[PDB]
Amino acid sequence: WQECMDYAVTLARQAGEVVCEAIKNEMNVMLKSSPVDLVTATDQKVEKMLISSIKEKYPSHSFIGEESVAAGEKSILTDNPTWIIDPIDGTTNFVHRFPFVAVSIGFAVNKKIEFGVVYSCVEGKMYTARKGKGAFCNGQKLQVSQQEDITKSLLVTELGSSRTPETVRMVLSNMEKLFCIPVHGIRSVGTAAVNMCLVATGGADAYYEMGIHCWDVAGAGIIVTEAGGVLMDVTGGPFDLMSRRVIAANNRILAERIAKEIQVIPLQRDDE
Amino acid sequence: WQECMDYAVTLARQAGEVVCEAIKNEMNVMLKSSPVDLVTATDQKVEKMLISSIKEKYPSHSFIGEESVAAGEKSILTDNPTWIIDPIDGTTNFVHRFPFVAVSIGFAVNKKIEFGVVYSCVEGKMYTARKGKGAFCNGQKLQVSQQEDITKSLLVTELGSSRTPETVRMVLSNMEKLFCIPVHGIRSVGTAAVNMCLVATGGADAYYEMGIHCWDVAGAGIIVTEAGGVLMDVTGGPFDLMSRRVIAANNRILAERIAKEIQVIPLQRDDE
Ligand SMILES: [Gd]
Ligand SMILES: [Gd]
Repeated sequence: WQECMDYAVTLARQAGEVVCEAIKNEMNVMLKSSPVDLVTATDQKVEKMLISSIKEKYPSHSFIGEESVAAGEKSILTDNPTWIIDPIDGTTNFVHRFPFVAVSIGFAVNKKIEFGVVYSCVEGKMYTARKGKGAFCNGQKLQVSQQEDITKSLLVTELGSSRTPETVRMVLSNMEKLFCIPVHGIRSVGTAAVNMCLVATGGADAYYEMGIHCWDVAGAGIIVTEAGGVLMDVTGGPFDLMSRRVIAANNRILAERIAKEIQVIPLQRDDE
Repeated sequence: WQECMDYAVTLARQAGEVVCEAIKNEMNVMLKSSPVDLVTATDQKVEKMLISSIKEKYPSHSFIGEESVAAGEKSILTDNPTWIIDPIDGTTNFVHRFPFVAVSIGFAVNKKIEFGVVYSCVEGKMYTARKGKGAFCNGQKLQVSQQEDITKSLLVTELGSSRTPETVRMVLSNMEKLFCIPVHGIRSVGTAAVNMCLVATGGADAYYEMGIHCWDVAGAGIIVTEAGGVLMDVTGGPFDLMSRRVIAANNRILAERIAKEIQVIPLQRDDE
C-alpha cells in the first residue's frame, strides 16, 4: 500500500495547487439539494482529476467520491481497495475564500482504512498517516493532547448542513450542554478533516459531529488514531464510517463523556 | 503617528516571537474570574514588555491593557493618545496550542482609533491599518467581500466567556436566528482580532459578538474599516468601543440585517 500512498500524496499535492489557484478566481457556484448545499466546477474538476489518475494506475480499485455520488454513483463499501474522497472538504469555505480547505483521501481495504492523506491547501500543510506507522504533518510526528478532564477541554464541531428547525434545535441543545459543563471553549473551522487534524496535533482535545459523510472523515480518521486518538460513534458504540456520526478524541475518557452529554439525531446511512 | 505605528509593528513582532516560543513549552495556567477565565505567565510578561517599551519612548501616552485592568488599572478612555492591548488575543487557544493567537495593539487619539496592528504569530501574518492609508497583511492590501445577500454569507462569532445559562441561551438563540435565515455558515477561530481580520480579507462577510472588551477589538476594528468594511453597534447604531458589543461587516447592508435579527445581551461596559 506504500506505493498507493506515495502516489496519493503526489495526487493530493497536485489537486491542492488546482484548488489553490482556483480560490483566487471567480466561481460559478451551483446548488445541490438546498440553498446551502454548494458545489463549484472546481470540486467537480478536482474529483474527476483524482479519479482518472487513480483508475489509470489502479484499474481494479473502487471509488467513493462526494460529487460522483451526487451524479448517480452509489456509496457502497466492499472489501475491495477503495478510494474515499472529498475533492474539497470545506466546500463552503472554498466558495467564500475562508482559508481552511482540504483535499481528503482515505484508502480502505477489507473495509478498514489503511492510510489517509489530508492536504490543507491554503496553509500548505500535508497531513498523512498509515496504519501502524504514525501521523505526520510536513514530516513532523503528531500526538494528541493528554487532557482527561472535560472541564479543561477545547472542542471542535460544526453546525451542520441542515436548516430544519427541529434538527438545528437539537444541534444547539447538544452544544449548550457541552458548553455548560463547562468546557474551555468550542471552535468551528468549517471542515471535518481539518477539524480532525487539529485533534491529531493536540490543538483541540476532541471533535464530534452528526451529519457528516464517509468522504469527510475517511482521510482524517486514521490521522487522529495514529496520533494516539480514538474514533467512536456518538451513540458510544464503535466508529462506523457509513453512520454519518463521529467522535474523534484524544482518549476514550473524553469521548465517552461527550457521548454521554449529547443526544443522537436520526440520519440516513451512507450505505442506504 | 507613523513613527508610533512603525514602532508598534516592531513591538508586535518581538512579542509575537515570545508567544511562539512559549506555545510549545509547558505553561503555568492560572484562573482569573472563573475556571474558564484563563491567564498564563506569557500573557503577563508580554503585556509588561509592551507597556514598559512604549512608556519609554512615549512617556505621556495612556494604556488600557487586559492584564493591567485585571490588576486594578481602570478602563476609562480619554482623548489622550492611548494604547489598547490584548497581549494575547485568543488566550484560551494559547493554553491549548490551538493555532490562532494574536498580539493586538490599537492606538487611539481623541477617542478614535488611528492605527491598529494584529500579529497572528503562529501563522506569521502581520495585519496593519492606519486611518486613511489602507489595510495590509504582510504587505498585501486587503479588501472586504462584496456580498450583499445575507442568504449567501459566511459569519464568524464566538460563544463568549460566560457560562450563565440565561446568557448562554441568548447567545445560542441569536445564532439560531441567523443560522436559519439561512446563511451559508458560521465559524469561530477563538479570537475576536483574528475573526475580524478574516472579515478584512474577505474570507468571512461579517463578525458579531456581545461580551468582548475594547482590547479585543481596538486593533482589528481599523483593519476592517480600512479594508472597506464597517463597525456598528448591535442596535444598528454607531460603534461604541467601550460597549462590549460589535458588528464588523463587509458593508452596511449585512451589518444592519444582523442587527435586526439579534437580541441584545445586557453587559457591564468597560467604562462601568
Ligand atoms: Gd466537499
Ligand atoms: Gd487575552
